[PDB]
Amino acid sequence: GSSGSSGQLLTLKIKCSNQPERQILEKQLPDSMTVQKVKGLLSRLLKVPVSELLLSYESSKMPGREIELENDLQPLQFYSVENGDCLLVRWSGPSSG
Repeated sequence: GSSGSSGQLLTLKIKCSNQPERQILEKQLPDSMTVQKVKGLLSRLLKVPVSELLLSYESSKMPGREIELENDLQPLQFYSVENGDCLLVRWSGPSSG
């Protein structure tokens, strides 16, 4: 790709919230990337629609607490997400409301 200076790539770990058994992987993405893109990238992987793809990162400073990213147009840096953090991919099937 480009790999320019603008925006740096963070190193986090992806782990399905509903599928704990599923081994953990590591993906490097530019803090600039919009939560939306991250969801669309995995959408084709887990065959899940970016809509049902609820991304939630765990802030080290505040353990035992996850932040459900509702805004997609917002980058990763917007949620104070820095290398080392943990990525949680959660999705629901049967709608309710």
